[PDB]
Amino acid sequence: HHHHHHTSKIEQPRWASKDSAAGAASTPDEKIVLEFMDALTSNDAAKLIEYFAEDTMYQNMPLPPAYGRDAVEQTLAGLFTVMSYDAVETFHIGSSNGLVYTERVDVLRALPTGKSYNVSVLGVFQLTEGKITGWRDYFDLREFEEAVDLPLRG
Amino acid sequence: KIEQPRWASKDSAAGAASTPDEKIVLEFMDALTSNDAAKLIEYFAEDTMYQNMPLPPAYGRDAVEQTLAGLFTVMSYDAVETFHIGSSNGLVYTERVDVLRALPTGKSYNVSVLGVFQLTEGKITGWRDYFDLREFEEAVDLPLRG
Ligand SMILES: [K+]
Ligand SMILES: [K+]
Ligand code: NI
Ligand code: NI
Repeated sequence: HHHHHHTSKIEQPRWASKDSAAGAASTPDEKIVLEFMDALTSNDAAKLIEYFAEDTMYQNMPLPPAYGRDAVEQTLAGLFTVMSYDAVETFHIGSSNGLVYTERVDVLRALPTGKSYNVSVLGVFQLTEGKITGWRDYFDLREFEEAVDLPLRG
Repeated sequence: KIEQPRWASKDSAAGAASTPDEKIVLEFMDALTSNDAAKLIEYFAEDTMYQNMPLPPAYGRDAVEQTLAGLFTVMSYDAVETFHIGSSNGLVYTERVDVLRALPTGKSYNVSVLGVFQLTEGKITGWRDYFDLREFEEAVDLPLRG
């Protein structure tokens, strides 16, 4: 057992829009996506899986994809077994052609080591009838694994 | 050739540029395969930035050009397929696959990338690409982060 290490503060990047509504939901899809982002810090796969359609998918791109609502919940619950969201900060959100995009920072804690890290993420959300039919998050896995001593690949 | 993943939107418009910022970004994408930092830097505003996120950022057009030239000394783009392009509030986003070849080993690899571009008056004031560096390094045997 390891004590909970220091949760680093979420800083506003130089390149982040200063006060514009680049961070605000402009469409109903974007508002859903922003609400999903708020739901992440609950660390509850039950709460999260309700946003998804049956025909959906989910992939953290350095890790294997999950296709289908059933595989998505297995993957979400799986990650919540070793990892926990402490904060999600969304700098830029936008949408075209049925896709939402979020440039954000995820503050994660690795349960087994007690350590914490701020992951720079760009993610894309596919919506249909108000439901998430795809979610892909792009980020560097090695820098996260090494910062919190939690290798996830394989 | 690059195969299209099953998760790609089947909306016929999601790959095409919809606004003029997006057309610029798509043309810049096409220009990446020139592997020419001095040519690529033309799309950038004076007050700009650039960061492949697993690597350090480059602030200012001059750093941006030198960072592109440094990368172009060990790798080259062979192809860039953009699956999705979208835009809001002056930022443009691209879900794409970059086929990158490592010059010291000759091996290539298909990198899954989601990029964001900030554009003012058709000038790139920001470019950030998100992707996993280690699987690329391992595939082509070219370390870039220690
Ligand atoms: K917005
Ligand atoms: K489009
Ligand atoms: Ni131990
Ligand atoms: Ni300890």
